[PDB]
This record gives sequence, C-alpha cells and structure tokens, in this order.
Amino acid sequence: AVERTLIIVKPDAMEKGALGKILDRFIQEGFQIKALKMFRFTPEKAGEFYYVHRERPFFQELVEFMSSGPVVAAVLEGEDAIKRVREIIGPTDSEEARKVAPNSIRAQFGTDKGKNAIHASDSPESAQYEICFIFSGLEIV
Amino acid sequence: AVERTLIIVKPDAMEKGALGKILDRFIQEGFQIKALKMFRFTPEKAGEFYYVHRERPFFQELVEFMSSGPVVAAVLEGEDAIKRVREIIGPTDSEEARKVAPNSIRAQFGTDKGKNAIHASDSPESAQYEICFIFSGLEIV
Amino acid sequence: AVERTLIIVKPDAMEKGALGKILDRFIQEGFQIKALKMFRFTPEKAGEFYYVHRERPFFQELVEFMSSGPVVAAVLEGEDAIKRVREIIGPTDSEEARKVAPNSIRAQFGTDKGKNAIHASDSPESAQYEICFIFSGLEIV
Amino acid sequence: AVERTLIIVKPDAMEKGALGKILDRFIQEGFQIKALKMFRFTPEKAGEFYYVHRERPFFQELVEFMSSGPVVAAVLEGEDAIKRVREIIGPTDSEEARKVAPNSIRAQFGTDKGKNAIHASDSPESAQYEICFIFSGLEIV
Repeated sequence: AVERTLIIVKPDAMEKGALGKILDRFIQEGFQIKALKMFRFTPEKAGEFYYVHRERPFFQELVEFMSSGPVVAAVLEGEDAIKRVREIIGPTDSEEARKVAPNSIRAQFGTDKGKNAIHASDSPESAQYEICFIFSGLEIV
Repeated sequence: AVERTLIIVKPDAMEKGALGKILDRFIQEGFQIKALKMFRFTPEKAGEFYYVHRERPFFQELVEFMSSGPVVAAVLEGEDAIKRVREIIGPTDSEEARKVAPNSIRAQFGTDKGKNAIHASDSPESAQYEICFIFSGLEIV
Repeated sequence: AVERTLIIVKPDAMEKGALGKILDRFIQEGFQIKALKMFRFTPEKAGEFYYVHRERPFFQELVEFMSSGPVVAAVLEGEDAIKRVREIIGPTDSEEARKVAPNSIRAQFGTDKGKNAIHASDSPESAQYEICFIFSGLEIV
Repeated sequence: AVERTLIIVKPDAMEKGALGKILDRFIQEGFQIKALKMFRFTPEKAGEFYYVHRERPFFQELVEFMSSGPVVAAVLEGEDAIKRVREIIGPTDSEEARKVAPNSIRAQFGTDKGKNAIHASDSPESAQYEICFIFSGLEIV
C-alpha cells in the first residue's frame, strides 16, 4: 500500500552539499515529498526522537552528532515507501554500504558508521512516531 | 495516569475575548500547558481534523465555522487529563451546559450547539491523533 | 496609528500560572492578539534575540534565564500599541513597579529585576525586529 | 558583502520533480541554505506576500497560481547573494530565458511567463520583507 516514511539528512551530508542530490534521488525513485523543513535538534529533542536507543552504547554520540548542526527532514510518500526507502539508503555503516550496496545513499554520501548521511524510519511503528515527532498534520501538504 | 489532551478555543470564544480566561481556568484546574499556538485552519485542514465526522449532518457547518477565523490550540497535561478536560468544558450544547453543568467552560462562554466556545479531544485515540494534527514533538516544550 | 508589538511571558510568570491572566489583561486593555505561541529559546537564540544587550553586564544572566524554560510570545495590535504596552507592563524592576505603577503587569506578577514576568518591545525598531525574530508573516492571523 | 535572499520553488517546478535539482544548483553555486520548508500559501497570504504587485494586471493570476499547490521556500546566504541569485534564475519569461540565458533556472525548469519555476527576491528591501514573511528568526539555523 501507499505509505509515509521519514528521512533526515544528517549534518555530515548537509555540510557536504548533498541535500539537493539526496532529495533528487527520492524524487527520481518516485516518492512524493509531503513535508520538508530545515531545523536543529536540541540535545534533549534528539534524545527523545531516538528514545528507543537510550540504553545503547552509541546513544550519547548519536544524540550529540544529531544535535551538532542543522538537519533537513522530509516526509516521503509512495507505494511500500517504508521498506523501499530503507533499502535505498543502505546499510548503516557507510563503508560497508560501498561494499554491498554501491548505489545506496549511504554508499554515495556517507562517510562511516556515525557520519552516515541520512536517517530513515525503520518500521511502520517508528515511521508513525518519527513523522509526528517532526511534523504536525498542519505541515503535511 | 498522566495524560495529554488537546483543546481548541473556537472563533466565537476568541471574538468574545475569552482566550485568557479559558487558559486561566485550565491553569487553575491544575493542568500544565505543554504546547500553545494561534493559527487558522484552512477548510481542507479543518475537514481532515474532523474526518471522523465527515458523514455527519453538521459536518460542513463545523468545517466552515472552524475555518472562519483564527483559533488557539493547547496541549494540556495532567492526571486523567482527557476525561477531566471533557468534564470541565461540559455538554456540547452550550444552553444545555448552563442547565446541567453551570460551572463548565461551555456554560460560561458558549452560545449554542455550533458556537460552543471550545473543542476538547473525546478519547485517548482522538487525543493522540488531534495533538499530532496540530503540534509536532518539536513544539511540545 | 495602529501598531504591532511583541510580548513574551517569561519563565517566572509561566511557573506562577499567570499566563491566562496576563493574556486576559491585554485583551481587556483592547488589544488584538495577532500571533501566539509557546516555545523555548535555545541559549544561542536568546542571545540573538537580545543582541543589542550583548555588551551589557546583565546579558549572560538574561540569556540563561530566558532559555531556562518555555516562554509564550504574542503579537499585540492596537492604536499606539508599542508605548501603551510598555506602560501596561511597567518599570523593569518589579519591586519599583509596585511602588510607582501598582496596577502594572510587573507589579502584579513580577518578583524582582531579573524575574520580572514579561518582556515587551522597547521601540518601533525593536518591535519590528523582535516580531520577525519569533513569528513569520505566515504565523500572523 | 554576505547577504541573505529568499527563493520559492513554484508549483510547476514542484510538480515536475525539479526541487532537488534546483536546490543542488544553489548549493553548487556556493550558497548556504539557512532555512527551508514546504508549505502552502492561502490566497490571502500569497496576496500579502506579493502586495507590491496588487495593482498589476497579472496579480490575480499570480496569487491564484502561487496558492494552487505546495511550494518550497529557502533562505540562501552568500557573498552578493541577492544579485547573484537574481541572475542565476534568469528572465521572468521562461521561453525568453531559454533564448538569452540558457543555463538559468527558468530556462531549465520554467515553462512560460506564469509557470516560471521559481521566485527570488528582487532587492535588499524586498529580500528583508520576503524572508520575514516566510521564516521567523527561530527558523533560520
């Protein structure tokens, strides 16, 4: 079915001037952009956005990185969007993405495990939480 | 348990200059205001906000009224907030509110069934949907 | 002439549960509320908002205080709003406000010079800058 | 000097899937994106945004077009940004842009005079007004 999912272009990709190319990729893959904005997570907000990872070892590093500069979020809509977007971005380790998924966003724009260019919702459950975390219904147009 | 619910101060109450008194009431009742903003529904957004009522006979009138001028929404937080807030606002017919719940917001500020001063989420399910419709997680502070 | 000015209800007044009463005062004084929202200044944004004071001795305390909790901003519109609102809020030292302007907002709700309940734009120039700092044209309704 | 200017990607360009490529162009030209969002002008807001054109013959058509669908606004920052961005987008008639400025945004993505892909601020004065119209200081990051 037609689904919505959330992506966030991370500060590493922002700084590399990859934003336009990344959005273009999703457009070329056939997704409609239903919401879009640049903003900055406070550490507290990044922490809440990533609450499911609180007890993971990478958590503090992730929260700091995701609040270290401006990011851009977008709601993408399309057939089977959650699964397809997940596949389009590729493995979370950018270097591994270059090895096993060379045409993935992370392969193309990611640097390593932490600076891996982009975030996308993992599941229907997380897409619902993440989309509402960033965008109200008023912002989806 | 501690809950969150949504209220919307409608254009009739806005025009009566009731906004301050209405917020004050919820503050005196012990709720924390977690989000607040003045905005204007487009007819399309009002219709989406009230989608559960789309097949009801009052729908078009409701949509038109709720898009006829600026409104103010707030997220209220407190123990059993969803049902307590319903009770504080009173019966949806303002005249009936004066008869059976004379201390209610609708008895005090409402005119009739259409101009009834204020909206509040009806259930936990509707609260979840309505809060996200108006406010993102980024707007809850 | 009809003018617009900005007020911000500070964390001390928020915590005292004064928000509703303060908005009500401006409503009773005859102002139209043209924009309204609860948000939280980051330290950096508070500093930018108060940039004219950057070299003043109270700056760091002001920036820290105004970023220590959520605040509520409003755009108020009316004849001579800028000076009338200044007069309604009273002297910046709340204790002095009680001595020389006992009916002022700061006399009623303010504690001292730092916790003084409320901010209002100082001049037409600062009003223009402050309104744009907090609200876009899209948020004025 | 370093300046800020506003662009808006219009509904024609949005529908052609040009958003990513258009932002990429500005990134490659060396501009920093300081604010970004998708939204929809109401006809009233489009009319206020374009107030300087109220008495022009194209006004109603422009207002209707610019409120006919979602658009994306961005604040661009860079050396001499206002003049450079104005030149990058090219003549307002897209067909003429193809004739005299073939590498311009309007030549590349514009259709005709009305559907001409993009808007950019014309002057320092209009840039200031247009930026504040769309984005608050809180949204510039």
